[PDB]
Amino acid sequence: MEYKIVENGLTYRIGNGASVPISNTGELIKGLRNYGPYEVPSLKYNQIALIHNNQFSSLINQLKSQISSKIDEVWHIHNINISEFIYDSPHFDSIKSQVDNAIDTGVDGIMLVLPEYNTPLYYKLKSYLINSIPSQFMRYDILSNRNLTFYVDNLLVQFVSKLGGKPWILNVDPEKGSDIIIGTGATRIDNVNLFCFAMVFKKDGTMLWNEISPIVTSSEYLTYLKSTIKKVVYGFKKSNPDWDVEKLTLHVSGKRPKMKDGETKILKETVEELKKQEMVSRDVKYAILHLNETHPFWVMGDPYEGTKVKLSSKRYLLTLLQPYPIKPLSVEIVSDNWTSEEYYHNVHEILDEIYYLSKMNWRGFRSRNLPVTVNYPKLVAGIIANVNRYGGYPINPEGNRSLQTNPWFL
RNA sequence: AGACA
RNA sequence: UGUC
Ligand SMILES: [Mg+2]
Repeated sequence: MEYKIVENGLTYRIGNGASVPISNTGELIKGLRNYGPYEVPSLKYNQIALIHNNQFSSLINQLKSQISSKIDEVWHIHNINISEFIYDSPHFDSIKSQVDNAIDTGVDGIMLVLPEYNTPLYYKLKSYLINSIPSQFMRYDILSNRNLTFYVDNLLVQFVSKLGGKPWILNVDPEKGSDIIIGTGATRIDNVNLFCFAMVFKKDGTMLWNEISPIVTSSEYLTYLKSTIKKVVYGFKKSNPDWDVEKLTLHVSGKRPKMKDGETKILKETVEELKKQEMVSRDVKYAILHLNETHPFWVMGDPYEGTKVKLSSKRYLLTLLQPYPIKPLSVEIVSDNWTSEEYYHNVHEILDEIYYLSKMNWRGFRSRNLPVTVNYPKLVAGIIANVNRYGGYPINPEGNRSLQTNPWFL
């Protein structure tokens, strides 16, 4: 066992060219207050609806005003009004109607307070909203035993993003890392049932385009996986047409058919064709990686964040979070296009990249033990699946630009 | 469904 | 079962 630590001087870029170090929520929020987030969403109506059945509850109220002052002071979204809508019974139809009222009054976003756990209701409403407008759900029974300050700080991180905002991105070296990173693969709905996903990222960690395949039979996996990728690269190029792609990386993950060696060839085929369709430089350097969780990592005898453990020249363990125990990410170099002189240098770039992408979750102020390239699609699968199992409204990427371009799944 | 181990 |  041989190991190397990721170079540990790196920063987020927020508003007005300011930088803040990572892993320090204090200086991030202070930075946001002064400089604003990297990109302030443009809202049409300057209006958010708050939809709940709580009376004149003094809780909706401290909430309301905390949302209100933070959205303005932390996020720099000005002149925002929150209108409230109240529903009789916590049943679907009753809440939906308050959704529709809100909508035809002209709202940029809906915050929806549910009373308790209730999975069929939640996924039915979320499904409706995702096709309609950016949404942030809430539970009153969680909102009651949590410190408001923590709950709102975090809640807004992802609500701002769903509104098209960009809280913060990575400060990247233009030279090092991939031009784009494609998170790809599939997750199991049922046992005969598959959906494929393909999501394109910039090395600063921002999602550019998101494509999802039809819920399809497991047999036809290798078909829609190849299909879906092409579609992401198509939709990304039409949107970024003068952007030469010389370094491509694939991040393959999710619970999918166990047909690996054949999965590999087809991703190679998918690339060669993208070359010949002049969507990617004719001499693209690329790598195809499997990222997987594994067993917790124990250093014995009496493990720093960003530690890269070489299990073999194709397999690495990468630690994403400080042990203060730790589940690392398993990263396999399944296939590549690299000369051998480069190779070692390219591996570590690609492992550094993964480590940085793990600091890029927009669900809140604490980032997941995953790179966004694996986490985001996992949250997709999350929603697509329950929308299947609970009879919600189908989610359709082709049919409008905002779903292919916004992190609706946070 | 505020999230994170 | 914990953390803010
Ligand atoms: Mg969420």
